[PDB]
Amino acid sequence: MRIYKGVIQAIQKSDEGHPFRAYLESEVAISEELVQKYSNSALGHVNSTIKELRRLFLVDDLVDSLK
Repeated sequence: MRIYKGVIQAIQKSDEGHPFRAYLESEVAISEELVQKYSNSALGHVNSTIKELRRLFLVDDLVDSLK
């Protein structure tokens, strides 16, 4: 569950456009490990954002993005 605590990286990173809901979209394919995938798939975060965004809203899993 730490993911939620790990997501803080988004909240604290007020230098990244302070994105919260948009960050949640990516938390889905990351859900497994926040820091590991985050540091490793530094790239995947790019398309996943474009591909998953429109998709996330259709399924509305922003709240459940955490788990």
